[PDB]
Order: sequence, then structure tokens, then C-alpha cells
Amino acid sequence: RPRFSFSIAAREGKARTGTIEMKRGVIRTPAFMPVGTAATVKALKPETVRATGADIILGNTYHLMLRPGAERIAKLGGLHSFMGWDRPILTDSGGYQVMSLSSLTKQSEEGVTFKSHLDGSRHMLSPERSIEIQHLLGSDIVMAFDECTPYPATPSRAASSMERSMRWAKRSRDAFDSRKEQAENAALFGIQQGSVFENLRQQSADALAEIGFDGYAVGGLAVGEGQDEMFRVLDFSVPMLPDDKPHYLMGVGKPDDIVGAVERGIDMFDCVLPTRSGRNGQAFTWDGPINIRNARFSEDLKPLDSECHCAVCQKWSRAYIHHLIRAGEILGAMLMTEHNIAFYQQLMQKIRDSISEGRFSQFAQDFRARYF
Amino acid sequence: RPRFSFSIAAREGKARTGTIEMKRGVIRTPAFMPVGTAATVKALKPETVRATGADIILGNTYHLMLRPGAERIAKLGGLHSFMGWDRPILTDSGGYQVMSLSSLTKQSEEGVTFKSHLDGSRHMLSPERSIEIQHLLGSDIVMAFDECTPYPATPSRAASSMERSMRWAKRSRDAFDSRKEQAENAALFGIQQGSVFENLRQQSADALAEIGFDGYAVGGLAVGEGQDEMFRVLDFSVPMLPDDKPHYLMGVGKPDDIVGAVERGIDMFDCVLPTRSGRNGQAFTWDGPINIRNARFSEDLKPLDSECHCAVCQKWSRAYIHHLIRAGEILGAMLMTEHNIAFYQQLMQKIRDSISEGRFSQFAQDFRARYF
Ligand SMILES: CCCSCc1cc(N)cc2c(=O)[nH]c(N)nc12
Ligand SMILES: CCCSCc1cc(N)cc2c(=O)[nH]c(N)nc12
Ligand SMILES: [Zn+2]
Ligand SMILES: [Zn+2]
Repeated sequence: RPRFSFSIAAREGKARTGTIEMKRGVIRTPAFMPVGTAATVKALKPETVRATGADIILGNTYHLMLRPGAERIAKLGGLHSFMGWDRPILTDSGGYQVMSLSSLTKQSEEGVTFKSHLDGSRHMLSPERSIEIQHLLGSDIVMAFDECTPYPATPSRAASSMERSMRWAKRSRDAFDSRKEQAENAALFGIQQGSVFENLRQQSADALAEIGFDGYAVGGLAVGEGQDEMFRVLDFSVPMLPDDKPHYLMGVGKPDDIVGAVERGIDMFDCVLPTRSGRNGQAFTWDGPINIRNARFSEDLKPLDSECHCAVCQKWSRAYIHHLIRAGEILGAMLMTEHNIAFYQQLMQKIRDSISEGRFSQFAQDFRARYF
Repeated sequence: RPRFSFSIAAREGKARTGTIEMKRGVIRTPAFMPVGTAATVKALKPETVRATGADIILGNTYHLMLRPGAERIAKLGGLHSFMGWDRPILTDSGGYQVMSLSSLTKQSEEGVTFKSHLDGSRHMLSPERSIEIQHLLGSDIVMAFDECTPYPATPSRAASSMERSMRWAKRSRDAFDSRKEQAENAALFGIQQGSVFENLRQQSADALAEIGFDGYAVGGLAVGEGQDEMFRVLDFSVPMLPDDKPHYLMGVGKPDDIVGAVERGIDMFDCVLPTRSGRNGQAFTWDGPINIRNARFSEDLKPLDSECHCAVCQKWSRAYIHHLIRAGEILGAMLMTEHNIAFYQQLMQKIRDSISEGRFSQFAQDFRARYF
């Protein structure tokens, strides 16, 4: 396969379905990417992640640069070899989790300095260092290093962050291109900023397209603005991005958010919702999510979801999983997580099929009627 | 297959190798039984437990009578159906864990009254109730309810507990036989007591054989007496039990203890060592155990053990598992546990093969030279 090739096979309104071909594999879009925090998709072997239908997973750069270390992972053969996943891996820049999880973050035009929330050590992440770390990890899809804008944001602060992000996008692009091996085997995605302001989103889109990237992410959303506002921003933002390149909505995962985002032109998603769901006891079903810990499931012999085809729903009952979760058993987490990721992959498959068959709008309507 | 049939195919000294045929499957002996605490073998799907080579697993009655409940499990279809393991399951009586894990234990000739270490509720376990609970669980091999003797024990206290245990063995036998379904589909094992005293062990053996059981366990060992003392007690104790029935050493699992016990006539083992090993970071190898958390494994690309054939050793490095365990990741526990149980099953296979080939003594010698 080529380094990168996105082809749209079908459309319906703003929705698209197709494939991204990369050296390590083919990614069917719209795609949902399970999140692998510390070089592991929580409670699942890579083979199980693949069995659910996942074509690609996401790796958290922040955690990886801290815990095992980027250089160490490189010496060990790369992230793919290290964790046992041989298909594409998209890695975030690490900047977002720096502003969220680390201590004493000192920001500047050069980048960000911070203290680890683990050992209390210090690191200086920048557009160049972030790109380098993702290269050391052996990432297939590299995210440009940006500055995420907090919600709510004033027009002037949103403009300043967006402008810095665009300067950092150019630096990321140049850093990526100067590294022959990375430029030839991996892809680079740019990230649109601008908060909820249309003029800023437009300026960001133009700057990103001017530089040129393999894909474009809509950043700055799912930060506390609510679904209505998120959808409203997507309404005018997605059309600004190049039509022939993938559109990635970062950190968006509720089933209904995904359906609405695809209706607005989004091709890629990622979220910790599926994995963290089977941590507090939340299991997704076509009739809405359920909390398996509730007493009403103690003697329920039915599977998590009545039509889900995952191994968990074929072999175990709600009653058993209810017991496991309440007992704090590891198998409870393993089973809940496998089901949830499988449910998400089945959702993406139903979305892809409906678009290909020109009945996506009907699918969205039916999905919502039953889910709510 | 029959309800129960133990046949010895080969011998070498006191060591034996053969099979126990039961309705749910064949058990190759000497056998190692992974421990399933709360209806789950810690961090492993039943299919993975089977993949390691396990023919039978053990279920903890104490935990089960508390957490989900014996009656509830029966209403749900039995333990096999509940957890997804369709092969034989041996269940302990629950009495041992009552004296270890529960609060305010009031003992008498009728049985034991106690408070749950969970909800703080109260239960009255007796020979009859224990047998009934194991029936409700759908156990294949039922353990007689006894009174474990604390170490060290005086001759008079050891005699009193052993005598009570023998009276309780008769009650267990009668309770088992009066329940047609259980007597016809399951087996009952008696437990020898008597601490470290030969005369008591002899009296216990005679009483047990007089009643008659499908198998005989050597109880009261692995309670703090040390390997030397344990072996010394086994030297004179195992020969006292009926030769044509299985000999089960309860709660014994260190690899070297197993090898020495088989040399003394033991056919069955169980222990939490394998599962708890991959909790603190201990991994078994033919060159002795290693603690994967140690810094020397941070960049070690070799598998846990150089010759182990488990899926873990085929796919992941010590470096990766080291990272997972130190990160507190669930996959770390899953991988360590699978390897350890697989290592134990491979040990049992090497033991069975060496006995069948008349070279077990040489195997024990070679095993120890390299393991220590
Ligand atoms: C688990 C982390 C992967 S997605 C993180 C994420 C989530 C959301 N909602 C927005 C952003 C953003 O604007 N920039 C970056 N780098 N990341 C974002
Ligand atoms: C996880 C518990 C299964 S084995 C428990 C055990 C372990 C040891 N070492 C001795 C005994 C005993 O004498 N009686 C009983 N019921 N159980 C014993
Ligand atoms: Zn399912
Ligand atoms: Zn192994």
C-alpha cells in the first residue's frame, strides 16, 4: 500500500464513507479508534482489540514520553513491536494532556515546560520535540503540536491561541518533512482551532490548507460546550476543511455525538468513553447505556445487548458481569471493555453501510428513536 | 464417561500418573488446579485457562456463598454455566476460609457460625450446609467439611480436631449420599487430619477409608511448618491412604513443593501462588522465579521464560510486561497470570511424561539443579 491514500467511496449529504490506505493497513471510515494510554488498550490484548473490528488505535504521547520513555521505546523497536499491534497507530501531540494532567506548566512561543504528575520530573515539549517523540514511537499518523483553547474563550484569547497553533503547525510540518524516514512512511494531520468563532475557524482552516496536511482535525471541541454548541460549530467548521482529506474530531465518543458528527462530515473519532465505561460499570446497548452494577441485573440471564455479536454477549450474562464488577474482579473490566469497544465498532459499521447504501439519514433517525 | 474413575497408567517409586474420568471431562494426574475465587480465575477468561492445559479448576465455596450466593448461582444455572467453564470443578468446603477470612467465628460440634468480612452478615456453615452449598454450585468434586488444625498444634488439640473432622466426614458422606442427583453425578473427597503426628494421621486414614471416599486429601499442611516438615509428614501419611484413589495435597503450589509431593504420592494440587505471583510481579521460569518489576528487565527483549510455549512468551517481552506491571495496567496482570498458570501446567506435563517414561527421578534432579 502507499504511505497515505484517502478515497471516498460513497456520500450522503455531508456524510462520507471510504478508506485510508497506509503501509500498515487499511482504515475504514468513518472510523472509531480505541485509546491505548500507556502502550495498552485498557484490559485488552491487541488481538482482542482487532477482533472487535478496530483498524487503528490511538497512542497517548504524554503518558508514553513519561512512563516508559520515547527513546526507550525506540531502542526496543517501536510502539507497534513493544505492545504487539502491527496495524496503524495515530499518536496525539501530547500537548493537551500536558495542560490537563501535568504540574507547573510554563508556556511560551517555543513550547511548554512542565513537571510529571508521576515522578515530578521536568520536560520541554515543543512542535519539534513532539514530532520527534511521535517518530521515536513509530507513529503512522502524527498529530501537529498545538495549543488547546479552554472553554469558554474570549475572541482575543481564542485568536491568540489559534494564531500560535498555526505557527506551531508550520513548525510541525517542517520538523516532520526534515526527517526523511518519517516523511516517507508516516502521515501528518493539522488541527483547526478558533473556539466557537466562525471567523477564527475560517482563518485556521485557510492557514492549515496553505501549509498542507494529510488530514485535518477539528480541535477545541468536546471541552464543555455541550452537544448543541458542538454541532453548531461543526456545521460551519467542517466545510472549511479540504473535502478530499480525512476530517478528525478529537476526543468525541458518545454514540449520539458520533452519529451527529458523521452527519456533519467527520471521518474519524477517538474517546476513552468505551474503556472508562467498563470501569464504573457502564455498558452500551442499542436501547441506551445501562449501569451493570444496578441490582436489577443480579439475576438477568440475557447478554449485555440483545443483538451485539461480540464474544462477551455470546458467552456471558448480565448477571455474571454484574457480579464481577461489584466484586472488583479484573475479568469484569476485561469483559465490559471488550463489549463496549465491539459495540462502538458495530456502530461504525452500521454507519459505513448505511452511507454506502444511501440510507444513513434513516439510520440516524432509527438509532436515536431507540437509543433515547 | 462414568461419574468417577481413577486409573493409574504408570508408576515410579511412590509417584503415579494416570487419569480421573468424570462426566464433564478427563483429568490428567498429577494435576494442578487453577484457583477461581469469586467464580473467576483471576484475570483470565475460562478459554485461556483451558488453553494453558488445565483440565479442572477449583472454586472457593466461602467466597461464593457470600458474594453472589449459592442459591442465586443455582437459580442462574450453576457455577459452570455462570462463569463459562464446562469442565470439572472441585470446590472446597468453605471451612478453612471461614477460620481465616471471616469475623467472630463461633465453633461447635454442629458446625461454625460466623460474620462475613464483606457485609458483616451472619452464616452457619456445617457438614450438611457445606455439602448442600457445593451441590447448589454444581460441583463435580465435593470436599468433606472439616476443622483445620492450626500450626503448631499440641497432640491433644490435634487429636480433638482430627476426631471432630472424622465425625464431620461421616456427616458429609451421609449428606452427599442422601442427595440422589449429587451422589450420582459428583464425587466426594475425604480429608486426613492429625497435624504432624503419625499416630493421628493413621487414625484419620483408617476412619476415612472405613467411611469410604472417591479421593483422599492430606489436610493440615502448608500452614507454616516448612517444606522439610511437610515432606516428613507426607513420607508416612500418603502411604496410609488407599492406593487406588486420588491423593490431593491442599494449598500446595511452589514448583519444588509439587515435585517433592509427587515423589511422595500426591496426585492433585491447587494454589493461589500462580495468580498472586502476577500481582506483585513474580514470574516463574525454569531458572527460578523472577520479579519482573526489577529495573534489570526494563529493556530486556527476551520473553518471561526462554522455553515456555505460552502465548505470552510467544508475543511479548519482559520489557513490555515490566512496564505494564509498574504502570499498574490490567494487561500486566492478565499476561503475568496466563504465563504463570501455563508454566505450572507445563510443569505438570513434564512430571506426567517423566513418570510414564520411568525417568521422573532424573527429572526432579535436573529440575532442582537448574531452578536453584
Ligand atoms: C486521549 C487524548 C486523545 S484526543 C485529545 C483532545 C480532545 C479534544 N476534545 C480536543 C483536543 C485538541 O484540541 N487538541 C488535542 N491535541 N487534543 C484534543
Ligand atoms: C484456596 C483454598 C483451597 S485449598 C485450602 C487449604 C489449604 C491447606 N494448606 C490446608 C487445608 C485444610 O486442611 N482444609 C481445607 N479445607 N483447606 C485447606
Ligand atoms: Zn457485546
Ligand atoms: Zn510463558
